[PDB]
Amino acid sequence: MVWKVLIADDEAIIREGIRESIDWNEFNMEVVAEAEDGEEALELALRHRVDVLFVDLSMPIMDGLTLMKYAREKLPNCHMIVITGYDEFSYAQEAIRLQVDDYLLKPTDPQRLREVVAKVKEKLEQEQK
Repeated sequence: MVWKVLIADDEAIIREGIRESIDWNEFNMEVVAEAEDGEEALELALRHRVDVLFVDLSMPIMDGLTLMKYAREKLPNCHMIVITGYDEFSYAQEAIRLQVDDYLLKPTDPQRLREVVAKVKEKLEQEQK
């Protein structure tokens, strides 16, 4: 039942902050995977067939955009949360083509993440009636 979440950020302090700022279980979610590059992250999303994925836009090896293009193709209704820095926000517009459920600013605060994660659960809940 519990929806599988992948967290992919090029910085461990931000990655392990998302992972531990919310009780994912209250949103019927479990984090099945974190990733530190976009090659490992795509591999991990396909292997765990994730429902929900947080991706930083900036990734080494394979960048966040290229990962998200592969992911929307191969996991046609995962929900996608693009994580952006301040210096990089003007370039999240290139992701609208991919239908991303939300955009997350980095570094985040626990209440913003809860609003984000509550939207996704709502849409997930609807597709499963």
